[PDB]
Amino acid sequence: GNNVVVLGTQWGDEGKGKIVDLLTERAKYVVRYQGGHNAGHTLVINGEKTVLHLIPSGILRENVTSIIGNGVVLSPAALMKEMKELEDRGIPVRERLLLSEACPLILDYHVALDNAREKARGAKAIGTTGRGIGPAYEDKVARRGLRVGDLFDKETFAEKLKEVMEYHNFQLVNYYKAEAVDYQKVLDDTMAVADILTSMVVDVSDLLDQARQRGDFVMFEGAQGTLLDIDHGTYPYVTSSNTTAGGVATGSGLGPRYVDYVLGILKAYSTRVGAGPFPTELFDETGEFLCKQGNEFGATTGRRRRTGWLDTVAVRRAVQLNSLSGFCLTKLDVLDGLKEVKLCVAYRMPDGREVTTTPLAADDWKGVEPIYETMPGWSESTFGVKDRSGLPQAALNYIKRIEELTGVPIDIISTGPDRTETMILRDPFDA
Amino acid sequence: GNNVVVLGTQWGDEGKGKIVDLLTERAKYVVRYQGGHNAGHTLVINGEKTVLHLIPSGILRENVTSIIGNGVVLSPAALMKEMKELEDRGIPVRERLLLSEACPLILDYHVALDNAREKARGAKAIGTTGRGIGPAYEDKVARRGLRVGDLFDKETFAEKLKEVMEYHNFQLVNYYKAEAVDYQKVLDDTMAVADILTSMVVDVSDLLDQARQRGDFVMFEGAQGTLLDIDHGTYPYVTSSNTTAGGVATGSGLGPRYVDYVLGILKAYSTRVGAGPFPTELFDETGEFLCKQGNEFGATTGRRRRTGWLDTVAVRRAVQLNSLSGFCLTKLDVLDGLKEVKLCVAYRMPDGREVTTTPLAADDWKGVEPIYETMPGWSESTFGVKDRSGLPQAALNYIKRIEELTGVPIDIISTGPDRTETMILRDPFDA
Ligand SMILES: O=c1[nH]cnc2c1ncn2[C@@H]1O[C@H](COP(=O)(O)O)[C@@H](O)[C@H]1O
Ligand SMILES: O=c1[nH]cnc2c1ncn2[C@@H]1O[C@H](COP(=O)(O)O)[C@@H](O)[C@H]1O
Ligand SMILES: O=CN(O)CC(=O)O
Ligand SMILES: O=CN(O)CC(=O)O
Ligand SMILES: [Mg+2]
Ligand SMILES: [Mg+2]
Repeated sequence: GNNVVVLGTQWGDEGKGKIVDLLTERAKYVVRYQGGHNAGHTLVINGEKTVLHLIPSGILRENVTSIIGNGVVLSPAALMKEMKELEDRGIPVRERLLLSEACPLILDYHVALDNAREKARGAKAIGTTGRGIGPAYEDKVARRGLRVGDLFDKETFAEKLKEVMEYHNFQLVNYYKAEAVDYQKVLDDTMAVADILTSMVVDVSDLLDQARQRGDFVMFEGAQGTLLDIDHGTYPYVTSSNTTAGGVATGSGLGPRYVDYVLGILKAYSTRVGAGPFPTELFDETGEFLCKQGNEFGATTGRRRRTGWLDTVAVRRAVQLNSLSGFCLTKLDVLDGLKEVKLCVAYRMPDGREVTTTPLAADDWKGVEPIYETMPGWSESTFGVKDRSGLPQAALNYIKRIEELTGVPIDIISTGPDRTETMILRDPFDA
Repeated sequence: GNNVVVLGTQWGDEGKGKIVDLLTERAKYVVRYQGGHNAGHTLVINGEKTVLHLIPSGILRENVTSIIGNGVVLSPAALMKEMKELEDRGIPVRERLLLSEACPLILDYHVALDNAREKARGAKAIGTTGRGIGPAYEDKVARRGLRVGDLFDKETFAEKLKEVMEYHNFQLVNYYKAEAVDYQKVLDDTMAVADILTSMVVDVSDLLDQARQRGDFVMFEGAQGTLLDIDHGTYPYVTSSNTTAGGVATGSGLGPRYVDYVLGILKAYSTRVGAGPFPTELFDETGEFLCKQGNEFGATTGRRRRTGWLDTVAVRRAVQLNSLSGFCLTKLDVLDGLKEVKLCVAYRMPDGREVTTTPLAADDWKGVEPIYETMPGWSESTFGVKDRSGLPQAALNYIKRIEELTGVPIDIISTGPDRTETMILRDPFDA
């Protein structure tokens, strides 16, 4: 279909960036609809690596107009930093990136608050990325936060900013007993980038409606993953935005009925960065192996990511919440050389019940235990394989089992970081 | 189609309650996906009036299971108050209402904060309903708010509540210099209703997935309206939730690809309660006439609603954002006896440009002027008319013009408050 959504079926870090970059070859637009610079998408072409955070993953393509939709919490500093870096590498960001005037703005005080709140939670800290995502959304929802459209009147913006920072500073100093963020510095740093940022502003929803009517191929790029959803995730150990497919329409302005295909990116095993329930977590040599082999460190914080087995119970919630059309299996090659491989097929509740559904809030995951189906591993190297026939039968089996367990076809398989180490069984734009 | 969404194409108060109640005759479920008790839906059967706020509008039907989805901010007090009232009138709420454990909880401190913030904004006050909606969402998004699922452990809930109220109380007393809300009272009032409330809890997304697979008729009932959207509305003069169709999936957990029909409720003229831009606002005798004839006072606050002409520019944004399938024209009879009737067809921007698109944030609506198309009125009474032929040609024309201007068919026309004073040209469940 024309409008293809690419999102994380687990807890983020499933490999969305690589897949957006890969599939945008025929796209006219790529849209970010939620999150901020907490995301960290890694693209690799001919061995050249690009790590994006706030900038959409279709930026390496001349033919694609990259869009940062209204759902996105925008940090002017993060933007300017990424733009320069990309520009210095020959990518003309200004020329191919558009942005929504509806996007809430992430300023330094948001990082202060984010830092204060995590400190205040002590050992019950969420393990957020320390980018001010949470506080930006709070301000958005309270209806006091600053948006891109406010920068269009530098005079009133200054006034509005003084008010908000006056607000937050009282709390930072008097309640949290932390350093106050200086108004002037924020005003100075922000006014130094306003013209560039305001030049990329576009009416994204109106633009998307027109593209829909023309039949342009559009790609919506998700940040984070399903179980980190603000509503449906393992609350409060979640991100502040709806990472699920409903955030596409709320975060871009495209009508919900215009989603033609939702591709769920599914990593061959599971990972989590930050605190939160995680049934299939592995603390043994296998967990270590998965981390080392999959180079599991957050592209944004460098934090070591918790590893474990693929969880079909959790993934089934993802199928459900997102109305998945197909999956893209990623990092399968990381499983090379394992004697056996395990898929969680059900949960053993603390009361003794065996369930195939997931708890909602973090608390309700307390003593939940994973029930597995152990399958044979494979010694053959799957790395960079571009065709199924190059996959060993054990590997093909693992694939089929995941499909059976979920009822959703694995349409694409990624065998390495590079754009080409991939096999597309079915193209979402053709489906 | 099986899953029909009913929402407000304007600024809320378009007549959604009556339409949900009307169309649920064949429905298995009715779901609220956003808002709280700020909404005020009025049902009228055989002259008997029911005003709902938090309870879904399919509650007068034995065959329909009413659902309050996760997107909804839930006030235990509001619930218990409505339940009793309905129960006393022979409607067994407990038996036909289910609710999400994901729903954030609205407690007294949220109303305190809501009151404090509006006072603090002085004359720039949003004109919120004073129900704590905003603060509940802030807490949700910050990841510190209490949800229905927390009530499942009365011990830890008490602890969690002490923390949050400790948090908010510091600000209420030290920053706002307002009365502190007592922890014990909140704990007492909440613990007095926990068993009833926890008894209605269900896994709504899992339930909705199963209904989808069976082919059950589902109705999603929207609160507020499009231009009050937290993202796309006339920010900051908006409500804190996405009132647009994308909130259906985020607020219920149903996959976005499962919306089969979106019915936009469109009132024959416009109204707004609370502050905010409003191009076609009428401050003349005609505005008065519209208020009196349409009994325009908020079903929740009793506040007089600002009136004006139907705005096709604004309504076109609604079409776009929600992927409208058809409209339901409401209160047409309120226009009876007008010499002439006006439809805004474009905007005259402050710089001189004539535009057919709407500004985003409130500020950008500053000196925008409405450009009209004046059509003949009608002296004939349209009240209670159940068939087109009973409509005068002028009235039929007004209808057709709205369709031409928007490109969306008016599938249902309401001619009075009663469930029957309606003509269904096309049924969303059949479409
Ligand atoms: O893009 C990401 N990938 C994976 N986990 C993430 C990502 N962004 C945030 N998280 C996790 O989401 C939670 C909240 O972080 P926040 O998004 O900084 O507020 C923490 O568990 C983070 O580690
Ligand atoms: O259900 C409603 N109908 C119409 N306007 C509403 C409704 N709920 C809230 N508003 C308006 O939305 C804005 C914010 O109010 P809040 O929803 O109390 O936070 C104010 O303009 C309210 O008057
Ligand atoms: O790619 C994003 N990361 O995994 C988030 C982090 O580093 O915390
Ligand atoms: O039906 C809801 N109202 O119009 C809101 C209010 O009374 O303010
Ligand atoms: Mg990442
Ligand atoms: Mg109402």
